[PDB]
Amino acid sequence: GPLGSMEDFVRQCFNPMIVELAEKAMKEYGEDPKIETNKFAAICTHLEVCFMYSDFHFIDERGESIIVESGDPNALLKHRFEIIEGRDRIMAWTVVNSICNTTGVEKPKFLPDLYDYKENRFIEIGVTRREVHIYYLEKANKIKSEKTHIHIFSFTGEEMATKADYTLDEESRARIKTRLFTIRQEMASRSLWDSFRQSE
Ligand SMILES: N#Cc1cccc(-c2c[nH]c(=O)c(O)c2)c1
Ligand SMILES: [Mn+2]
Ligand SMILES: [Mn+2]
Ligand SMILES: [Mn+2]
Repeated sequence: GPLGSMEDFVRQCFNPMIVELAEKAMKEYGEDPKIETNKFAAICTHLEVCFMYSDFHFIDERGESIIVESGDPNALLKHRFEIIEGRDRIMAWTVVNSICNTTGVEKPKFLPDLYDYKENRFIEIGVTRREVHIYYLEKANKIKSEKTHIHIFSFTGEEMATKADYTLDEESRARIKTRLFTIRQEMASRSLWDSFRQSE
């Protein structure tokens, strides 16, 4: 088949808000989306996974964790997750320090991706084109002292999470895996996958 551009794929297959946040992140990282295009797609994918991980999850009027897949959650419901990824540096740390000084949860040394108000911990989300256990170790070694819970997804459906604690129900994680499969399949149809996979 014809070779598409990764740029075209990103703009056509991710929500514009995700794309914009990804562009802003790369600018902050000092990287040009039009040159580091595999990176651009990876950043969009990881941001989307962070959003999907948080989607629909609330803590109810009684303080238990519930899933509300409707458009209207009751106004007394609080979001279960704080989302850290996607914020600029200053705002991301502002949100972290707030959570920390508020919950007593110690300050992480690197920005994590989410905070889970049910499990009372930060989460680092990983998305990898390689085997989950290798990527897991890489994340953990960067994290060192671990308060922060790690959850890794691969494009082929494997997962690895700290202490075999996967946080979410199967259906939620299935949504994420289905989305990753869709991304891979679409990339493949445009002949972008092999390089995207190899570039990690
Ligand atoms: N530059 C760059 C780049 C490329 C691919 C992925 C990421 C990334 C960002 N945040 C994360 O939390 C993460 O787990 C990965 C960053
Ligand atoms: Mn980031
Ligand atoms: Mn992050
Ligand atoms: Mn992450």
